[PDB]
Amino acid sequence: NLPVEPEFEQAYKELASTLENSTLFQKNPEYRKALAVVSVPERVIQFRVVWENDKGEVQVNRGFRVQFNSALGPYKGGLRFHPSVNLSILKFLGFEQIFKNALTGLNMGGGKGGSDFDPKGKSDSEIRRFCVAFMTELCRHIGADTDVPAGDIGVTGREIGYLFGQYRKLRNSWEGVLTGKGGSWGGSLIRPEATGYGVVYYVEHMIAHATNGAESFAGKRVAISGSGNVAQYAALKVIELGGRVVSLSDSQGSLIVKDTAKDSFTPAEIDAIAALKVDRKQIAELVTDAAFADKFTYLPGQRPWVHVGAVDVALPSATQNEVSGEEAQALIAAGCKFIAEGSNMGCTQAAIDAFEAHREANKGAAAIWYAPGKAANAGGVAVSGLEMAQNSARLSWTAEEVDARLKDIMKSCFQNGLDTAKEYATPADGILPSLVTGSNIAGFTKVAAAMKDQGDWW
Amino acid sequence: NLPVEPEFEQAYKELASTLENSTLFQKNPEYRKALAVVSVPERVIQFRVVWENDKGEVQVNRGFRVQFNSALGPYKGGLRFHPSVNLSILKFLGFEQIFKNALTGLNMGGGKGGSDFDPKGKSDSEIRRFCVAFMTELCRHIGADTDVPAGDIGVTGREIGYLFGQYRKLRNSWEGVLTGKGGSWGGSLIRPEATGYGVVYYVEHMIAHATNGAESFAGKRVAISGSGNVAQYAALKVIELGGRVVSLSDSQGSLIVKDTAKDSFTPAEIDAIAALKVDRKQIAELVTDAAFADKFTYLPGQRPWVHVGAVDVALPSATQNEVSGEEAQALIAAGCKFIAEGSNMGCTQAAIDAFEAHREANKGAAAIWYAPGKAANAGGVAVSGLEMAQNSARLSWTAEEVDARLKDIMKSCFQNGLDTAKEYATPADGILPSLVTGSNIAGFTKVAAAMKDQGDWW
Amino acid sequence: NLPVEPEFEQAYKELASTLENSTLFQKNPEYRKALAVVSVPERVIQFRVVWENDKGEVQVNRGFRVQFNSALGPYKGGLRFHPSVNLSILKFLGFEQIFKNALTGLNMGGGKGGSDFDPKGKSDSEIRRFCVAFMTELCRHIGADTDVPAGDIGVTGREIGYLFGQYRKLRNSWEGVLTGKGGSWGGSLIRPEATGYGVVYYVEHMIAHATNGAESFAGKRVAISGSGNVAQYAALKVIELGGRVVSLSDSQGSLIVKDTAKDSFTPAEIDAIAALKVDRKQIAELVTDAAFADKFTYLPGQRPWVHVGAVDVALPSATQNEVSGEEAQALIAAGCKFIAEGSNMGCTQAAIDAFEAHREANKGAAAIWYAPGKAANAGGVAVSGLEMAQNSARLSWTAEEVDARLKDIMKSCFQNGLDTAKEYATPADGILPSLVTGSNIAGFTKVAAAMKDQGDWW
Amino acid sequence: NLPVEPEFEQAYKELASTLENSTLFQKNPEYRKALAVVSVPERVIQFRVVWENDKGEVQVNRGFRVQFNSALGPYKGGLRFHPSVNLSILKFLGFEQIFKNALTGLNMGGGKGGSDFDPKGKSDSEIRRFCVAFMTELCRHIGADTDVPAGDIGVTGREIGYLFGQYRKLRNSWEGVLTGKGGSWGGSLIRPEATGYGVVYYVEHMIAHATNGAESFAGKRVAISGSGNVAQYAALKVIELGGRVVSLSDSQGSLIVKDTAKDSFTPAEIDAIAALKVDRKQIAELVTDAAFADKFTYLPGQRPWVHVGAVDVALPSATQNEVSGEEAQALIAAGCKFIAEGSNMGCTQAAIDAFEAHREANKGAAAIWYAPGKAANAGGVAVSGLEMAQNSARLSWTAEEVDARLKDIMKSCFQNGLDTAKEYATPADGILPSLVTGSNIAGFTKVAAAMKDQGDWW
Repeated sequence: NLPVEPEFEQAYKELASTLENSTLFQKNPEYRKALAVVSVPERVIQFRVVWENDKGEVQVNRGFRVQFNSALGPYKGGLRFHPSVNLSILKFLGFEQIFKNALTGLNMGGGKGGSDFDPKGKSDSEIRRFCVAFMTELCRHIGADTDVPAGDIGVTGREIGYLFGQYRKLRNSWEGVLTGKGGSWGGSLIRPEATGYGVVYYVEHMIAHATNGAESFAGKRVAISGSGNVAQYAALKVIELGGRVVSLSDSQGSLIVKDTAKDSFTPAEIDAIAALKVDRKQIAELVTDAAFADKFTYLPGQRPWVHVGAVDVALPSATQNEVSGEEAQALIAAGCKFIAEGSNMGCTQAAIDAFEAHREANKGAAAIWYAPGKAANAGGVAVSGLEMAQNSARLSWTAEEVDARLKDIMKSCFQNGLDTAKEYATPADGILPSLVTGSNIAGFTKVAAAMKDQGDWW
Repeated sequence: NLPVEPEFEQAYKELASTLENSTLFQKNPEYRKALAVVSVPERVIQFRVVWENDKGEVQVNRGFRVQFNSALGPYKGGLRFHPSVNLSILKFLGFEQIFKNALTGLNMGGGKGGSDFDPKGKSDSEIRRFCVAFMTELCRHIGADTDVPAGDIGVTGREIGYLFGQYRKLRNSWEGVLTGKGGSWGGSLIRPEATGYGVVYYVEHMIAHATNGAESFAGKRVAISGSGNVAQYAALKVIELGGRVVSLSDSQGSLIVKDTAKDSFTPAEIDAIAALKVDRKQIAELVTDAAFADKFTYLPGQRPWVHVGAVDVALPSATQNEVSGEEAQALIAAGCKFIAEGSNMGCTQAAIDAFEAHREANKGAAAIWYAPGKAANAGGVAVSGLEMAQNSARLSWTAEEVDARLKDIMKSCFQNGLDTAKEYATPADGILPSLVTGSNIAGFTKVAAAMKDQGDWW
Repeated sequence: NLPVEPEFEQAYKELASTLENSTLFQKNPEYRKALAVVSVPERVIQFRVVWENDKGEVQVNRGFRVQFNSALGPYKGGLRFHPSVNLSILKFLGFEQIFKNALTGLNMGGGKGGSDFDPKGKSDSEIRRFCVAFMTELCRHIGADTDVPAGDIGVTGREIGYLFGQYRKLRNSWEGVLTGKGGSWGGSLIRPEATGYGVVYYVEHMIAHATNGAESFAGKRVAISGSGNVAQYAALKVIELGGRVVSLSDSQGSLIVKDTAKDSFTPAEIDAIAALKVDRKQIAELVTDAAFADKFTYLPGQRPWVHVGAVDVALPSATQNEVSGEEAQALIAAGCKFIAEGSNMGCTQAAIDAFEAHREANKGAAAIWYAPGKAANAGGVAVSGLEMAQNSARLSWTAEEVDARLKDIMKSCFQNGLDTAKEYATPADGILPSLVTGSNIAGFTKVAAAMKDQGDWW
Repeated sequence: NLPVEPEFEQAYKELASTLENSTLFQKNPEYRKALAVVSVPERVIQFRVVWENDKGEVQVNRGFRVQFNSALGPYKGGLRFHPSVNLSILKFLGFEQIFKNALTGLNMGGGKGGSDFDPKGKSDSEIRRFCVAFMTELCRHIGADTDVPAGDIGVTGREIGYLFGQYRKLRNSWEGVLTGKGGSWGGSLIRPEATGYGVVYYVEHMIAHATNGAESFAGKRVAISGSGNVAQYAALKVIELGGRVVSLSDSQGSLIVKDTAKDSFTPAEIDAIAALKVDRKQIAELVTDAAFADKFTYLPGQRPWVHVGAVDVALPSATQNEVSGEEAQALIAAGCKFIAEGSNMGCTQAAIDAFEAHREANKGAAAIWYAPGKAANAGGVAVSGLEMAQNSARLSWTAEEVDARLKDIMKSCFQNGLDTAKEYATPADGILPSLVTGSNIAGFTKVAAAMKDQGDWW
């Protein structure tokens, strides 16, 4: 009866294992019934889209719309365009989306939309035909108070614009229904900036909590490892605070300065390598540029983290699991003390669940923060939430206002996760407060609490 | 043939009598017709519930949505769960709610709904069965613009939560219909505080106006008489503004300090005997506590009003006619510079016929300022309106924000009442702005002014 | 704390007394739990009807809308604009609707509404103003599938058309909400007709059921006592089939031919008295007609039933209990064997609560037929249901087709009542299928059966 | 088959000529389709109204809704009352509206509402009988999301309030979206104040940019020439900044102080002249006052800009082309630093064709900076959008907050016009940001940009 959603099976397995591993699930046996209510996504809906390309043909695809958290706000979710989108990855991203989005604190329906409409290799008329034939059928199952598909990495403003164009021309309701609009027609500022800002905000939050505010991006090595947009914003924030960005694991490899503990990357160099990574200008030449070769000893085959040096901040985004069991101890003997993953589940679960033995010996900051990009990435959807408020308030905010909103939101995410892991997950004394168990503790606590209060589970 | 709603018709008689005799009609004749238009509640809805207790039966309770001001706000009706409320107190609370929400100033649709859902002897399953059988017949006649239920004693938490549960599960619209939500599902801060808050501010403002600043709920001896939640909030704001809480009208009686003018009611005992009043933990035990029994001279029969002394603020809380018999001259000689009717329509018109002379014969403070039971802080409905603003904006504010807004509501009530009293009731030179007379004055002035403006009455 | 509704609680007491005493109460153990759901206010819709007359002023007529259940079909509930109608008599109308439509068995149940409007020959512009205001406040709670109101006392075709006009102009929906439409705007061929058709149909059907056909309303005495529209329909069908109309009842006074036993009425006198009854001039001139008064021996105060005569088919339409124990055995000796009423049981309980002396021995043809008004004037709501089918089918039928369907509905209600009476309160080889207990049997049987099948209550 | 739209055809011709004339269309030839998609109004709609005067007879009329901006916000438009309102002037108002409303930046569906409802000779009863038949055919085609009519001159608060009253009584949805509703309920502040304040903001930003911050409304010789509300607001804010208003162009004429070079008008004295203006009492009584006639030599048949002296700022208001053309270069000899067209395209081609070389050749303030009639102020619609935000957020702001948002809106429109002129249009080196061509530049730039982003057409 039950079909196969391999990524969803993996996500559910990890959640259940880390839950029953956590002390909360042991000390609160009633939670053994919460999962059943929350494990099923609240509503996943797809649509048969029949659209003709510019040459003139037929294309019968399926769109995707997911809502996984219904305790906070109307059913939301950012779109993402890739032929790799299907039911499995949809439910996986939702099953982590709930414990990212309830952790966000803001009243936002956890979920994620998307389509297998490829972003490249079709003329803009074909995009318009797809989006029109998509909102021909997506509108009925959405609405500002019911469902508000948003957009993010993979789906640009063009496809979201075409989709809303059909929606507005359809229902005659210029009302916030597609979160992540453009600045002219009711968008938001910091919207692309969300991912880079949020991750570093989470990092500084946990680091400051560890060292009582003494050190937070004050000059430590930041292997941003996200050369593109995510680094373009995160390293901007890092140099605003003062941390010294020191590496990037580009898709070609782990591009690095002369040595991690001896030099640091200029954000201008990060922007240059990112531009050459997206531009047709040779990426290889990019790593061998004058500065990129004399001030920086590019090592696209070895991670800076196994090099140890003095690297602290980590984010294997561009390279999904560049690191592996090769650097088992050297990763943290590097002094990383933290690992997020800019791309969803960037580095595979081996490096996550390892180092649990050393966590007992290490303390707080010393205990690596392999809390995945979940509490960090909230910023993305978080700005989406702010975008919704804009369309609710009918008036665009300012840049500093949205930045303050984001700052408070990451305050909420970090505090909720850490404080829930402190008491519910039995935080390890003389160690970071159950960072890995923090996901399980915070997710189960929020799910059970909002399910009992709202009558979702009883 | 109007069957007469005894509570409602009584409130009518009060309104009409202290109104058409008041000056405003004598000035403006058209006033007369307006009564009829408001006389009919703007909209009252009532629904059955076919639900079962956990054993399994066909229990049939009945819900209520009163709506008695369709000019300022949409239809906001506070619910209240008690087997008592059927139709009489329904329309009565509505006829008070005109002036309550009009004086509020905030765009609040006047009303107060509820049901006779028995709180005691019904647990999780029974609560869910009823409060899911609630929305099956309530959803249609409600929803933001149309109508927005709320919650109070009996409706606290669980019940409104379940109503929201079924509503959102029903129409697929996570919105702000069920006013007074909780934190996780888009609630509000200061919402518990509410009624206890503001009023002190209110009372303060009042005597402030009396004393042109000077005495503004500061130092003066305060017979809060409501040691429970109401004082748990009041007494807080009390000592914040300076007032000396000195007494309590518990179920035990008018429990009091050594002298309701010399000793002060320690807020510690306020909340302790509050815990002993919500629970039936014998009041005597607290009042027989050594430190308590010494500093406080517990005489349930004796009342700060008849105690006179120099107690300089008195409030007869929910205990009906908590004001003493000799109050009229006793509490006046105490010079409280303030009176109220916290117990809705408590002291008889002769007991508050005192200070009618003092308004002019005495002065400012010395003119001991009775605050009409209606002329108070809208803390409950006011914080519900702030919750509405929060839910509509899709972004929760902070505690201080809600508090500042509540202050604004209080100020609106204050100014509306007294300034319109000065306008129409025209308190002669000396006379403080007619308070009961001016309560009625301001109520109906804003009534008619609106109803002619927006075309409710022509 | 139910504010006992005199007419409603009286009728409920009669129905419940006939229910719980019949064997049906024990034949099913769930019966004792159906009443607490059949009659209870699932939807009381209170609002204001503030409007303007010529002498420009606000008339705040209290108009509300009561709904009880929707099991057999939508709330085909006739409005009421009676001069002094209130929630009491309106909920009585609701309850008579549930049992009347339950016996009728097409698409109708318990719904009600209207204001205490005072026709009194108010100017037609006043009619338009009040009707427009009422529909502005009514449209939301009505609709072809939710609620399709009609017009009872205080509403004839003009107010129906005005309410329609405002609805259609309002929601832009030329649907079938306002029943009893006009021929130009989607009326009915048997409108305004039936009522008397249905009564005479019922009577001939019971007589034929008694004497295995044979005597079926052919050459038998008929005291229609309804000369107006009632007998304008009835006596027409009476002379169609073969019965001879004998008597007449008027608000000025009931009338008779030279004697009830001696002669029988002619349709010409019935039509003349009818025309004068509906004309502004009072009926007095028709009864005082020299040719009428002498040959048709006119004795308005003295009721032909008191004279008894030898009539059979009698219907005190206008005489609301103008006869009592005066003629108890005398009518039975005369061979009346049938009593009903054109109105909703205008005859007070007296002879119905009585007759038991005959009941114990009166059997079949000898037995009276106290066909309750519910089982006597189904014709009106049956024609309204045919009007709804007409509006849904978007066409217009013919007189013969609607008449055939009226016959079918009459047969359905008649056979349902007799079959339910025989099934549970089985006639003890005697009185015609428990005619008096037939209403109780049919009501309880239909209510419990449809409630179990529909699962409203379990 | 475009019918006679003389005002609309004139506006479209001028707009197309200024578009194709400038480098906006020359450097970017692919823009030459946006006109085709924007020439047609989005959803111009009208409703047929059938009302009754107090005497009593039918009266047909027509309502009017223009919306010429479907990419920024939901359809909007301020109701205007004039028998001169018809499709022609409607579409002209909108086709000139789009430019200024898109310059506004706010998410507003630019347009215009109105009717030929005569506002002279029809009192309370008649206006109510129109504004309860106003919404009967309008509610369906409006709504917060779809269409949100507003109000302006002719439609004072009375008629718009009655109109609201009707639709709130209609759809059972308060949702205050008549956008101009009274301050008692859902109304804003600075709503009447908006027009003159926006005028002064735009002119102050213009002058400040001209002088690079040196002089801006700091004693400069303004000629507000809007004696009524226009001047009552604008000149007040002018003296708040520092400028001195000198001339009032009443229907009497270009009423003027003794000398436009030294002696100014006082805004309170301007208010007295405005009181004489609204009243049909001839202003000759005012201008003959001892303070008036002596200190202010009044020349109603002489434009003070012709007098030259040292006049700098002016506004030839509703009186079309009150300013002359002979004033020519003597105007710059007066050092005007500014040109106005406060009316609707008042002056002829040459009168504003002057300053064409003063844009570049007269560097700095010496550029007599012309204000396009469209760019003049968004004040009306800007405060309309602020009313939108206030009503959707369910919370009234403060006067200072609304004024700050107004100032920001004027800054946005001013900077949008200047920037689009200096990039798309052909402003020579420092050529007053191509003031005349700036309107065309900005409008078509915004139209094409938001059209490409919104994906309405290819």
